[PDB]
Amino acid sequence: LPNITILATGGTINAVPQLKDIANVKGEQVVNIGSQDMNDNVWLTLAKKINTDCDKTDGFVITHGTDTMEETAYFLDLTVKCDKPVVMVGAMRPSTSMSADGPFNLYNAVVTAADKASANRGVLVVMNDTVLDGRDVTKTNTTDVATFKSVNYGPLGYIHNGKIDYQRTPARKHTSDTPFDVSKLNELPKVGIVYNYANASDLPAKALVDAGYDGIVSAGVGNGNLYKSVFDTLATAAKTGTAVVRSSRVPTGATTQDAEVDDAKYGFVASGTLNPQKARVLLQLALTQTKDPQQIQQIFNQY
Amino acid sequence: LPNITILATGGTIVENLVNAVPQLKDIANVKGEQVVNIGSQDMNDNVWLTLAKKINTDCDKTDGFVITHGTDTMEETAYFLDLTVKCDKPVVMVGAMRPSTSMSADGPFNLYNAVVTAADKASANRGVLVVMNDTVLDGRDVTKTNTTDVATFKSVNYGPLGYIHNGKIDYQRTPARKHTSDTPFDVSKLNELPKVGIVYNYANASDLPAKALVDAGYDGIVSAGVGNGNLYKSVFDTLATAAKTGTAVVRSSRVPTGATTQDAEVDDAKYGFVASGTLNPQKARVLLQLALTQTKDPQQIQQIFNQY
Amino acid sequence: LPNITILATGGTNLVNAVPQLKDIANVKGEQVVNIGSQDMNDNVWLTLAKKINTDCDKTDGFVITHGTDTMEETAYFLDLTVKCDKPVVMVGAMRPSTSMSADGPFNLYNAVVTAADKASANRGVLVVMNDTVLDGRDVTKTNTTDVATFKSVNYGPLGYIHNGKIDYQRTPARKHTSDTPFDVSKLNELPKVGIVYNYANASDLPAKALVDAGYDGIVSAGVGNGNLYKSVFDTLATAAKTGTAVVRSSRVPTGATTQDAEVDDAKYGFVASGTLNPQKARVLLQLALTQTKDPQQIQQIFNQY
Amino acid sequence: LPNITILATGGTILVNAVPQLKDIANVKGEQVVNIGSQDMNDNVWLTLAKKINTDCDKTDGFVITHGTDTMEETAYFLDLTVKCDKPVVMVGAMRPSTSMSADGPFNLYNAVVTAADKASANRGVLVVMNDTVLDGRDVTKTNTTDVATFKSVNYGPLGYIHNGKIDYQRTPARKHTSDTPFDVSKLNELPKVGIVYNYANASDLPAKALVDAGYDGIVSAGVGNGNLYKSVFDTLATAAKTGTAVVRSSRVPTGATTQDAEVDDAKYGFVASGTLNPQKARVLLQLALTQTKDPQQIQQIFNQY
Ligand SMILES: N[C@@H](CCC(=O)O)C(=O)O
Ligand SMILES: N[C@@H](CCC(=O)O)C(=O)O
Ligand SMILES: N[C@@H](CCC(=O)O)C(=O)O
Ligand SMILES: N[C@@H](CCC(=O)O)C(=O)O
Repeated sequence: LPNITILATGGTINAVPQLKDIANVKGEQVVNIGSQDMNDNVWLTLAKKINTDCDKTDGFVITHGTDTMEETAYFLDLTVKCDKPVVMVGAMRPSTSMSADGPFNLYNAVVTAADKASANRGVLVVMNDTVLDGRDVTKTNTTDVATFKSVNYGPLGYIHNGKIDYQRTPARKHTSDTPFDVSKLNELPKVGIVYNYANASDLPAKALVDAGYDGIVSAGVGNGNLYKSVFDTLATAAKTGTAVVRSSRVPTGATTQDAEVDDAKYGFVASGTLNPQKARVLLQLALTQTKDPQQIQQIFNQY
Repeated sequence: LPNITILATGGTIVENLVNAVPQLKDIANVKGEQVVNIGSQDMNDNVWLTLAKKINTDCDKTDGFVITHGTDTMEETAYFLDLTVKCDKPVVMVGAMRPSTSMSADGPFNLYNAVVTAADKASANRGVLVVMNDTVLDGRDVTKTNTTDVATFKSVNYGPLGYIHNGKIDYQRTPARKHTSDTPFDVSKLNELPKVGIVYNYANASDLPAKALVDAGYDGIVSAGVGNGNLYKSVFDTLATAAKTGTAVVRSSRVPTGATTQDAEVDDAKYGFVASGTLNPQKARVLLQLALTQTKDPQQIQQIFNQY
Repeated sequence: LPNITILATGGTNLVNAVPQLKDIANVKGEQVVNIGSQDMNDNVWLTLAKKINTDCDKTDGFVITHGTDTMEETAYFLDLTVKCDKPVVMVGAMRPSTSMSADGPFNLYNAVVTAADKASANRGVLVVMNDTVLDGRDVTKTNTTDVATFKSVNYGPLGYIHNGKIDYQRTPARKHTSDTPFDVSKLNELPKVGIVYNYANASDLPAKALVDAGYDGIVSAGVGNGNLYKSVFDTLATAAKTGTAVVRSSRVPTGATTQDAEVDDAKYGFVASGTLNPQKARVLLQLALTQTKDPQQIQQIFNQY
Repeated sequence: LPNITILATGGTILVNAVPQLKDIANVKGEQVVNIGSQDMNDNVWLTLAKKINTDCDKTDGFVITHGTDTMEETAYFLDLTVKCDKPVVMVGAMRPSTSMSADGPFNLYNAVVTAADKASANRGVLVVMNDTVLDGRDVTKTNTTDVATFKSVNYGPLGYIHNGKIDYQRTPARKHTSDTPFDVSKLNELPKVGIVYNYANASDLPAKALVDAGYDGIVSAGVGNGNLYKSVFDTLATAAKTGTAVVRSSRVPTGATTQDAEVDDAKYGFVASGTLNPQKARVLLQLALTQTKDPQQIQQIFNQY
């Protein structure tokens, strides 16, 4: 039986004795927080722990709150150098509720971490019998157990009776193929997100610029478009060296280059299919390597 | 043939407009007028107030309205009009996802189908509508789901009202939430709306955006929460102060479908917060701005978020 | 607390298994039949409709426990034939009751919540699955294994359930229950209606077999917008002019089979199914054929119910 | 500029109609057949595969124009039988070419973009619709009328087209094209494979008619996870004991028909289709039956292709 390590971070999730049939499980509590309070320190702790302990185990399961699981998963997807299975899991219903989903979710997460075919696919999220890549995976519904979906490119595999039929793998570079190495970092660059909508205030953008943030992600309208006062603030900030990534509040589809915004004129980067919170993760890691907008665009084209 | 007015606001898609789609002559007598000409990314309160007053004043001059609009904020304008318009004739918004000069431009047929919808007497009394990709969507639930797809507009929580086939609608649904002439919102004498901003939640979220809106004395803040309207700790701290110091706080969600419910992780009664239900952040802003024309009381604003 | 009757049919003492039911209703259960829903049949339908119609004034609402494979068919049949306008809610489970994170317990709880809600009345027969209230006409099984499989794929759900409360935002506009003319109170059998599939190189032999057997009706699971393979079109065009009702439906999982597209139904004596998928179109055609054999009247029925 | 061949088969969809084609490729066309895809058939399939295989070295890529109704079937057939590793892209239109906002022109443009992109080579036969690149195996028509109808409903698209560029992020893992054992170079006919539908009260007459005609194979559009109405099960179990190949697929539009569920396939000699829907399972079963009649070897083929 493979050796699988469970790293607990919190969320609503031996209670699952069927685990004994598929792995030798050992658990460590890393932190114990609601994922709404997830932060850079937890990310840095987790990446360092997995990278340090990679040769001690045959794979990892991280138990985590569902609210920001999609952000942690992408961060680990870029910063983990262990190419053994690394699987995130949570639960949409409390462990004491009727038809609690956590027990099966955990079993399936361990199935995935124990499958040697899971290796080399990047950091995964396993939820509702489905194996999802950490890049595209997002919470689509506030309450449904089936909430996690890879909304642009689809899942990697489906789990039936403890087996995975894998039909896909992510093409974008991940894990040991990225340049991001947080082994010596105790902090990450400051990156904030501003929302666009009718009559949008420029005060949020201005507050982040006044505080000297390293980067700002715009949750734009449509294809990453900006309310004019937000555009003005971010254009000024980019000329003073703030990195600016245009993403979109729209829940599927890319924010493209060569659409309505002249990104080369303003020094802006287009996020592609990365939603605002995922775009933040990649921007904060890009800013550990470069402040140059063309190099940041290349990073957003490859990772 | 019904009289249909086109009110143009901007976006990809009025004798220029009418003449591009001569088939409109088969289904309506079309007239209309350019109200403003802006990209919808720059849509604002002044345009909303102009449009609502124009529709309400002109209601008896026509049998129905089509508003041509940019797609990026169509869903916001639609909900504003759905709450403020007192004309119960068909009011239909329409845009285009591809430029009118592009191969397989969607504008022409979208406009045709919008006039079909505005010309159908069965469209009356269903609130303000969005007609896109052969589908009739209610102004409350309709949202842009995809950055580029022609099929982007969906009613992601409760579904469409009707589908259009060969110029006919089969209506199977109508919105239960009160709209148009059944709301108390009356903007006929307003030149400005209450100031409502939106803040995003994510890992390590800054409190600076929320603090900036409190410092400026905003009437309201809508939170684009994580999951079921949950707040990053530092944003919670700021919004807790806001709600006790004269700024209404609505918890919505960045998550694209499903309700932000009462009786979940946040004790809204203790903080003086309101839960948005299925209204996404930008839609929640629309109703909060209109609620604040009537009341500053959080229990009354919650009642408004449970009825409209 | 409302009185709720659970009518068991099969699929995957319930106050003991789900003790929380005691907090929301007074439940009594009766076993009507015990079958896998892959074996659902006209006789079970007729028994259920008569039982609900007879028992309507003895309870405040019904939950029917049912296999998920044909729940969408039974639900529509009941939606057309039940004359009780008290809540009638069907429920199943996609995971075995002994499996990890079994869905049946909470599904049944939510079904009783829905049947106990006065707001559920007058909405027709419902399906409650995965925290969602779905109308019996549009509701369909979209996925072979997912707990979230049941969706109203054309017009969407009526309401969502959170903490035992429903926020209803929609009701079906099509006539149902006490607003239909269908009355099965005296019937022990239904008109014979079969389904044939269309695909590249499709055999005409299935269609021919049902005509040779004297079926009252045939539903076509057409390609695209209810289109028919040439040899199937030949068989059904003859059948429609020689005493067999023919409904064009679609194997395509969403959208209508429309009037006024490629197939001129008026001229062939065919009926277009609209959004009804083949198995749902069969339900309405069997019930239409209890009233009329006229293609124009059957089309009107497919336009109203 | 690449040389691209358009092979026309019929459906709603010339460098004259879409002059922007001249910017991206040197296009030449040939009419192979001119039929509505509802009438698609084995003879057209054999003609197309042998034409692409014969003509592979004369061009840099192929676009096949086809009706939308059975495009998903032709695409998978070609995906299994084409040995040309150059781009092979199928395309259609959901609106007539003379209608307002006709989608054919841009669809054709994007199909040629895809066929011209060297990164399209080695992905198997593709469908390009609504600015999306779809693999031939998973692609299906999900809506009767929507221009956005074509989706890869289980595993998602391979890439998206923006301003004439493709961002490819996925590729099919199942073996296709020059990696399959199927070779139709010398066939003038395909094994006879029919499809029967399951529903409540299903007739066994369709299944019996196909067995009486000596069909090589029968695909079942099962309920739920490939389940069978009792009388259909009985007919197909009898047929499989006399050598008829039997594939269990599902009428349910997404998800696998799995091994190890309610049906003991090994005991009956049945094959589970996995994610292949009934019409797709027919394609693979017809081609499997050119190699083997053995149920275990047919199952292995359904596990690999
Ligand atoms: N807000 C909680 C929700 C419960 C959970 O998903 O575990 C969290 O994300 O931690
Ligand atoms: N940003 C533009 C896009 C073009 C359009 O949708 O009309 C707008 O929303 O106006
Ligand atoms: N074939 C079974 C599946 C199990 C169940 O859903 O109860 C049925 O539909 O009855
Ligand atoms: N029945 C026609 C529909 C029109 C089209 O898709 O071209 C066909 O599939 O050929």
